[PDB]
Order: sequence, then structure tokens, then C-alpha cells
Amino acid sequence: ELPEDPRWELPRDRLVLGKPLGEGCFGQVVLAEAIGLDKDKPNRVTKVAVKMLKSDATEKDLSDLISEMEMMKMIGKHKNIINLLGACTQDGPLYVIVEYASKGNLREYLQARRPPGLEYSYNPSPEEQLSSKDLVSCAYQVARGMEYLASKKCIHRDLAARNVLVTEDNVMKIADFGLPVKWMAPEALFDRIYTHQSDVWSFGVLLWEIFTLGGSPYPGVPVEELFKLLKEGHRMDKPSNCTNELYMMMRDCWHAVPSQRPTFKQLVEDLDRIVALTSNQE
Ligand SMILES: */C=C\C(=O)N1CC[C@H](n2nc(C#Cc3cc(OC)cc(OC)c3)c3c(N)ncnc32)C1
Repeated sequence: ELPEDPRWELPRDRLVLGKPLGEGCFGQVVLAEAIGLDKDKPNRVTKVAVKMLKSDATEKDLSDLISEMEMMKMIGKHKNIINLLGACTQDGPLYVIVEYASKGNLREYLQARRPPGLEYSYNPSPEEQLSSKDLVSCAYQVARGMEYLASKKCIHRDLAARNVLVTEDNVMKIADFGLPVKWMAPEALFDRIYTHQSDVWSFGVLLWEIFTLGGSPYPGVPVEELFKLLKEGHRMDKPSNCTNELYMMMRDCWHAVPSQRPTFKQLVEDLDRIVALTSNQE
């Protein structure tokens, strides 16, 4: 009994469900083909992803899934977020249709492009390596995504490389912006205060994830201790490949006083200059 929205509705018959993209996980998300998403090209098929409830679902799981859709509707369309493409609401179980990212999440994507011969950080797949310009480009893109969300007054609350998806064209797309401790600003850990500024903290941890080609942060640090260490001014060490400039950016993102962290506007501008001066040669 969900209200019809003709801005977004797709007839179930124009949707062909393929294989699950999930690896036995949250909700369900399957690959599909959508017939005539564009009303001006109704004979073209488009590869899409489809989120639906599992068999074992509750009336809170459905309300959560509904909220998510209604929010994506309000936030609007950007290159660097996962966009809503449509929905099947009326004729059976709720389907939410979104953009397909062929290369998976950003952690996986970076891991698979690690040098094979690193004992420190092994390659668990061996895809072509990324230049340092490619890596600064990933960070620029995710920052643009977040600049947009921020401008729509959306606070992500769990920005991380897991929650960034990568397309066939290597386009970074922020996910789950409408629904872990080691990505949370201290004021989020302590006082449960979430802001654009606490998102900027998380983006710092995400820069670290990028430049470690998908490392796990604070390696060996127990969660229980984590708060105290940070209060005492503990920060992660620079990654080995990371320039001093980009480490400064991470540290700035990790300012203890929230008001002193840079904005996503500033980070975008800064990553735009950095990308342009960074070489692809290595
Ligand atoms: C349980 C499945 C899972 O965790 N996957 C990770 C990799 C696979 N995968 N998930 C998605 C997605 C999605 C998505 C993103 C949203 O962004 C706001 C909102 C959604 O529902 C309302 C769903 C995905 C995509 N898009 N392409 C490729 N693989 C994907 C399964």
C-alpha cells in the first residue's frame, strides 16, 4: 500500500532480474535489464541494479527501504553519486532501481590493482595498477560527490571506500547516502553528533584507504581503546606512497575541533589543483 509516483514508476514487465551482485549480505541487490528507462528510447535495454527486501524482512525493513528511495528522489542527480533510475511499487514486492557499477566498491577496486609482490599489502584477486594521478582523481571525484550531497544538506554518516562504487568508466559514485567506528569523528563516537564536519573526518579516513590501495585503518588497534587514543591526539601514520601534501590534507580533515576541518568545497578546489599537478608517469 505504497502511494503511486508516476515520476519514477517502471512496469514490472520492463524489468528482467539477473544474478545477485551481493556476496551474502545486507538486504539484496541483483543485476537486471530495464526496458525503455528513457521514454524517448523505449526499445533500448539498460543494465541496472535493483535493491529489494529479503525473504526474512519486517515492516521496519520496508519503511527503511521506502525512506531511502524517497530521499534519493529529493536529493537529485549527480555524476558522483548512485542515482535513482526508477521503482516498481504497485504490482508486487518493492523494487528500487539504481545505476549499475560494474567494477564494485572502491576497496575491492583498489585491492585488485595492488602490485602482486607486496608482502605488506597482497593482491587478493591482478588488474592494471593505478598511477598516483588516478588515485588523486578517485579522491577528487568522491569529494565532488560529497560537495553535492552537502549542498543538498545530506549528511552521509558512513562515508568509506566500501560505500563508494566504481563504474565501467572508472567513475566514483557515493552509495548508501540515505540509510564503522574507525571512520567516525570523535564527536560522533562520544556525543553521537553527526555533521558535514564529521563527514569530512570520514573522508580523511577514506583518503588513507585510497593511498593504502584499500588498507584497513588503525591496524591492530582495539575499538574499545580507539576514543582515548584520538583524544590524546593519536592519528594514523602517513601511507608509504602518499605525498606530504596529501597527508597534510588527511590530518586537516582529522582536526579535533570540527569547525577547523576544511569543507568539501575547499577539498574539491584543493584536489582539483593537486590532480592537475600530479603525474600519471608513476
Ligand atoms: C548486498 C549486496 C552488496 O553489498 N553489494 C556490494 C557490491 C554489489 N552492489 N551493490 C550495489 C548497490 C547499491 C545501491 C546503492 C544505493 O546508493 C544510494 C542505493 C541502493 O538502494 C536504494 C542500492 C551495486 C551497484 N549499484 N552496482 C554494482 N554492484 C552493486 C552488491
